Amino acid sequence: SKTIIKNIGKIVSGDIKSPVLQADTIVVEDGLIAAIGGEELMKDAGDATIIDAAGSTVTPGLLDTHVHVSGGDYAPRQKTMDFISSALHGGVTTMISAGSPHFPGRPKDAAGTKALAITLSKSYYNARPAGVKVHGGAVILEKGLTEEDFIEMKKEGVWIVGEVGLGTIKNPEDAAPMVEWAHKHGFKVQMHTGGTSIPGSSTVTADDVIKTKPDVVSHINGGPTAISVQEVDRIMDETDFAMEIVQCGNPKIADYVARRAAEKGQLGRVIFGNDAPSGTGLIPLGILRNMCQIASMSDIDPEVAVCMATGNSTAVYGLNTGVIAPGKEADLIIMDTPLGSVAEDAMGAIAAGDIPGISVVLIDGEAVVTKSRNTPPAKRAAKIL
Amino acid sequence: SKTIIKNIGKIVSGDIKSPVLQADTIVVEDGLIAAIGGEELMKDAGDATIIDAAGSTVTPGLLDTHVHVSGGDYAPRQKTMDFISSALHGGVTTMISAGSPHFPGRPKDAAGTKALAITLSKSYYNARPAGVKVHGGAVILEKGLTEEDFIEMKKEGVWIVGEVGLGTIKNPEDAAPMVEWAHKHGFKVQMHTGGTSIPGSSTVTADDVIKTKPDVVSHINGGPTAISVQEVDRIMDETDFAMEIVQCGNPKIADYVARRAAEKGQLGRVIFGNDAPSGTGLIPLGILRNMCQIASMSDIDPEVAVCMATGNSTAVYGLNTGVIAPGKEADLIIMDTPLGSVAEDAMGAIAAGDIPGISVVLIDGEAVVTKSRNTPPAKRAAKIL
Amino acid sequence: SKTIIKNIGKIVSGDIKSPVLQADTIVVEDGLIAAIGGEELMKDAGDATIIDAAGSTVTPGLLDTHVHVSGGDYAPRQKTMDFISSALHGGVTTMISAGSPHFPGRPKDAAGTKALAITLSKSYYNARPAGVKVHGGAVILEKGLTEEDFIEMKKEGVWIVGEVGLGTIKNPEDAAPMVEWAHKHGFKVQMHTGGTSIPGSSTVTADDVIKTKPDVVSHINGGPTAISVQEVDRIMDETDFAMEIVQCGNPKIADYVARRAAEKGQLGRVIFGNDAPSGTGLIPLGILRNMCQIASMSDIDPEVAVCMATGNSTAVYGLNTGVIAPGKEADLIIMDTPLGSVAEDAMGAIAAGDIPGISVVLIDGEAVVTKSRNTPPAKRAAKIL
Amino acid sequence: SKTIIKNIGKIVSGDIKSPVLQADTIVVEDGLIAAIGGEELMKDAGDATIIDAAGSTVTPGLLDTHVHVSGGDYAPRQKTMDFISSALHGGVTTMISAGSPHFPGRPKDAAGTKALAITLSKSYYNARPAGVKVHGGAVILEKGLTEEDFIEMKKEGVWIVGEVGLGTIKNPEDAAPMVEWAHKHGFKVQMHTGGTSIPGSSTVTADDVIKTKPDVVSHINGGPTAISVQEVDRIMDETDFAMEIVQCGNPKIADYVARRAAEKGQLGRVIFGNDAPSGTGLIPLGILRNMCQIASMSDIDPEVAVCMATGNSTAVYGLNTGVIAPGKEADLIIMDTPLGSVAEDAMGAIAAGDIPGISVVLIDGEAVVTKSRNTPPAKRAAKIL
Ligand SMILES: [Cl-]
Ligand SMILES: [Cl-]
Ligand SMILES: [Cl-]
Ligand SMILES: [Cl-]
Ligand SMILES: [Fe+3]
Ligand SMILES: [Fe+3]
Ligand SMILES: [Fe+3]
Ligand SMILES: [Fe+3]
Ligand SMILES: [Zn+2]
Ligand SMILES: [Zn+2]
Ligand SMILES: [Zn+2]
Ligand SMILES: [Zn+2]
Repeated sequence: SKTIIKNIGKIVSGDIKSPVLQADTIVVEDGLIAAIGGEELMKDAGDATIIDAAGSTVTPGLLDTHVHVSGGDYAPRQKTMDFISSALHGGVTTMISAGSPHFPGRPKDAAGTKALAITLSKSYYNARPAGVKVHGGAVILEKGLTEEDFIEMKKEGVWIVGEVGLGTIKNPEDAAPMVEWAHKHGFKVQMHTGGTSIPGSSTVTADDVIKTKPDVVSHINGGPTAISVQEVDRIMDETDFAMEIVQCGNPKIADYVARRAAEKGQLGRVIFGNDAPSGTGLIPLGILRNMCQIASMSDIDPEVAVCMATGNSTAVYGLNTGVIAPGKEADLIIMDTPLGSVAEDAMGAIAAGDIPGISVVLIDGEAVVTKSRNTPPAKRAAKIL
Repeated sequence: SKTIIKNIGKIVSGDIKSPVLQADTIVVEDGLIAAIGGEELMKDAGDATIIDAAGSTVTPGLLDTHVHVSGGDYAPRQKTMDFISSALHGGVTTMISAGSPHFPGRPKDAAGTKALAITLSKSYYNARPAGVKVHGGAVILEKGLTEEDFIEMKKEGVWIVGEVGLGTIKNPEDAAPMVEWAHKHGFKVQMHTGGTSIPGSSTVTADDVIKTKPDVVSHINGGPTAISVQEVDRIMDETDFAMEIVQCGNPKIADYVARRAAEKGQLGRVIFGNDAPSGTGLIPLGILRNMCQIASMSDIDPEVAVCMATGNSTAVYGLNTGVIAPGKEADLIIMDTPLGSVAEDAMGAIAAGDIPGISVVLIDGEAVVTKSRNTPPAKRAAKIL
Repeated sequence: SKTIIKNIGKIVSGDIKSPVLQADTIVVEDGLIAAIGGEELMKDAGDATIIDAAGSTVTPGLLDTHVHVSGGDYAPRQKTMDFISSALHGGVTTMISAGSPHFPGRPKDAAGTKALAITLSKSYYNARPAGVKVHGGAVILEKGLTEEDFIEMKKEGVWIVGEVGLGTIKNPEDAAPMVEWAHKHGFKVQMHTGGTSIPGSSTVTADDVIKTKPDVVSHINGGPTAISVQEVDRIMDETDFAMEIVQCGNPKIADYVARRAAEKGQLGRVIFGNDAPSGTGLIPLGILRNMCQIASMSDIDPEVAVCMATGNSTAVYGLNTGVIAPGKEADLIIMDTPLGSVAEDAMGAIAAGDIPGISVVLIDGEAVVTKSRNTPPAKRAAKIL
Repeated sequence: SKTIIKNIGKIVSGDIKSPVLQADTIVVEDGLIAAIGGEELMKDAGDATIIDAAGSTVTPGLLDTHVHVSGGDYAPRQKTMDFISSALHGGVTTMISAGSPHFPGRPKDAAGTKALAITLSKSYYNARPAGVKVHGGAVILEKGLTEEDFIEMKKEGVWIVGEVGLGTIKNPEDAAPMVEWAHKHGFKVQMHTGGTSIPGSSTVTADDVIKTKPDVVSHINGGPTAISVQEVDRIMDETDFAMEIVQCGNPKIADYVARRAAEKGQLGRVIFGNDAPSGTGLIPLGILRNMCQIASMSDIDPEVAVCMATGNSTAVYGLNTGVIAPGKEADLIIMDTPLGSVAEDAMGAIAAGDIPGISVVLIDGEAVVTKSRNTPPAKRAAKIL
């Protein structure tokens, strides 16, 4: 099966190292990006499906690196149905679970936290809600977990540790040994960073992070309560861990992180999540909002903001997507400046603070959205011929 | 019925003329604020309910000036139950309907748009969801409405015109005459400002706004697509209309509006809404987020950010609330810096970009929240004795 | 637009005077039943859509004469989303509102009850949820309504009065004049019959019904509390009003009503509703269950039970549907005995107490269901070729 | 902690061996029934909570032995929120999971079905929705499960096998060995008995049941499609397994089973469930309706129908509740004839076919309902003094 997207005004690659591709044509074959170039690719198109981008912008499908899933497409935290479908219409094609703290009666012992992670991992792989690639089993560390539990979880398809600090495992002395077992058996590890619900140890320090050694510093701008700029500095300077900016966090610290990362050349490490469902709410346009806020308020190139939502995120998680390059999964968005925006194109809209209009979303090359029900309308909508 | 709130660390009034009150005790009598002062008000307490603010902050209950209600506490736009109850836990005690475009099969003729406005106006006055004061009937202007229709609507308790532009009445030549009739019969009038679903008339200009003469320029920072800075300049400089900053809008333009309003002495005109339910999502902490955003990013005193969410808004709508002053309705929040925040108090938290922890919320003096289920935890929680 | 259903094993007409049609082919043209006959009707089919009934049974689409709607497809009484599309998968193609007592903060004055009925009438005609024909505006009688109000409502498309007794109008002395105005202006009238919430007047008598003169005696078997058999006798014998058996009512009295009506030649007056959403629940297979219950427990022929759910109901309401006859609206079900049933066909299943499997549902000739998501599976499924 | 219920007009025990207790006073101590008797028990009450039954009826809290839970209080099958809370208002204080077929993306391998059962078992014991005792982890048998899997599940608190036939284990030849392992390690076993979704083997026979050896013959009257009377007779006569009559099943077969069980002395084996959520709907008054239907249509004493909903069910599952006897868990309903009913008391109402009014529900002696939101109003309401 073959699909060609033609007449592309701008291709944003999602790769921070070279964020724009000098090409106007993308060929998709058997769910993968096959070729990127010019009109020469249209000869020998055969019976391909043709999508006319009508001069608009193609980006990778967005990742939300911080979703609190609990099974299927219902969110108990805010009593919301169909929230994953809604996020897809905001461009989100892959979701990473940050753990399931809202699972009703969440099992908090070692066997229970394990069984829940296994359940959610298998269930989301069995059924992609609205076609979204949900990596749904992110184990919450609890006292009593052994190395064999991590071996068992890996056997059953679990490969993510959810926010360290959500369970009974909180201080680095207890966390580090488990994080070590996790890493030894192929897990990616997240860590809650910011204000906590405990009057004793109310915040999370750089030393905590440094000693625990997560792959991802979760909500570095707070969830929603932020760590100090002093601790931000130490995390940025003393580690190479991913620095996750979340929509449901502190915008001042988000700006600080973005600006300092630009100063220090650390933008490749910045990844976007929602941290929702949460007390804040549920925001299907959350990742686009992150991109618009960072680009429009923190003086980051909109193409680089796209990388923060896409390739930066898949780089940390080791996924074969989030980047427009041959061999990568064909998860793609066709978007434009929205009607009435001062901006001439999608990247211009992002830089101006306007959420772009999404026309088409592909997952594995298949059209799963042909007009977003959530974004404002694209000025130039893609047409599937 | 009498309630006394004692041991208050800071009183934020909601009145931009004097944002802080140098007092530590508040007396509530028969649903109204009766006295503001020192410990002398504790004399002859009697059977009064005593609330210990534990050295934290008292503000007015927040207004959301831009809610798209549709009956009760269910939002079809994002398939969300109990969203008003949720907003209450983010401090929202009064909501203004911006109209009901999501009402299923929304009647779009003159008789139908009127009937729906009357229905929702009466229904929300009959049943306050979770105790929230919802002004739920905001008529959407459609072709065929007469002055008599406005007289009838006023008789039946309707006094708000929802975002002009949501219905078939769009251009100023059609809108102006109806807004005249509305204003003649005691209505407050809202107007959609920014990008629209119309390709031909893609944006709403300042000329449109100046000609139509609404009381409120709805989502001046876009819903979510913003007008140009040049059009913002003109609305700010050529009118005295309220300028509504919404959570589901352009953050760059929100910053521009706030900073320019500060330079031009127009901060009293700025009011906060969510513009939700919408494509963006549903954000019960949305008004708090507006406050933190404007305070931490636009260099606005957090006390004045409170005014934008409270007294500025009730001033525009002529409501006897949103201000801590004798004779005003006793809608009050007790809040603090959240656990782990670098800030020492609630106002400090807001200026730092951290959502404050809400402990207690009163509506008409009655405790409707005793611990927020949505905000981070307050460092010092108020206790009802 | 033309559709032909061929290879029909049994046609059940919905007309109690002739419950079975000796034919095996139905032609639908422009949303209406055009012809019923044999294979000759297949000649020169041309571009026609062909549906192979696979030797199974065709019946009219079912009516639910007692639905408590409140706008769109959400039911606040039991916090249920998409209940109307669910009922469609139980074969329900038309719904009659019995009033909207669950509308949150339901307006209870004359002007409010009017405004709500107009709103719901218009909204449901604007948007058929899942394609279902919902007659959604059934005014609840309240003190203060005048004849001019009924004139206004009729002008705006309202033609139903909901259960008399749901509002402040309760006793026959107050009700009779209003019902008189209703009937004068072309309204159909329902009346609550059974146990009430008032300790003083705890029940409804035949005298009440005789004096009030509704078209439909709502929930004659109770909603859920039944009137006595003595009162049932008088309603059956002293009036010609429709006798509505509801799913959410008393099964002993349902049986009594069915058996006595058979004895007295009054089966044409028996009509089926759910009386849901209600305290009992929400039962999308409710009308089918009524048919199965009456056929299997009350010794009523299954074909006559079909009439009670279809033609008996549309006759009372004067709707051009519910009967398989030329010129009637092409609302049709193709159904069969369910897998594993002792019965050999759909009617046999109903008589045996087994809910039939629904394969196809047409509304105005368009396929809105091609396999029921709610019924057990049909042994022989219809196929659209 | 002590509670006394006084002024009771009738006590229905839930014990089929002695269905009525000739007493008017019940003492509850530390969550258990302490004593049953007369006025003498009111002596030296002290600080005991006193509940005045107002001359109405006390029964045990009802069981629903066939609930398809899937985590928390949301039901995906019918998109219903808060269904367990709703069932509590229908008197349901204990639920038995029949398995979780509706879990989104339900894991179907051995490891996954195990993980899911462990998760649900633990989660429902951690958090009782609305106070309801949910036995939530009922494993669905899948090919690949071993005796060791059952040892592991038992260790983690799982003790129920959900309907045999929901998963890849369908043939009695495959099921019997697994059911043996379950019984060896303390499990109670359910078995789907009725029409299936496999055309090849479309039903379940008595021989299937005899070979499999479940504890409960699930939905003996169909789910919703019934087995034949021929198979019913043999199950009744050749096994001593529990015969579950479900609300979402065939009423003719329900009547056949109840009547034949009365003739054969087998009423102690009859237990009640809903089989919901299901295609039929969600019926919070479903257990009450079961009692009303069997008492009013099948000539079963209403006190015996209560046993079928209570003590019969807890006997099968080995639970220390369902019966008013000293030492049993204090799960109790106070109920009456509903307003307007021909019946003078609660049992009379059930026999008459009228759902009784529930005033108070206790779980572990704690008042979880003080007025049912779902049943009609009790004539005489209990009052906590
Ligand atoms: Cl969190
Ligand atoms: Cl809008
Ligand atoms: Cl009712
Ligand atoms: Cl089932
Ligand atoms: Fe966190
Ligand atoms: Fe707008
Ligand atoms: Fe009724
Ligand atoms: Fe079953
Ligand atoms: Zn989180
Ligand atoms: Zn709006
Ligand atoms: Zn009713
Ligand atoms: Zn079942």
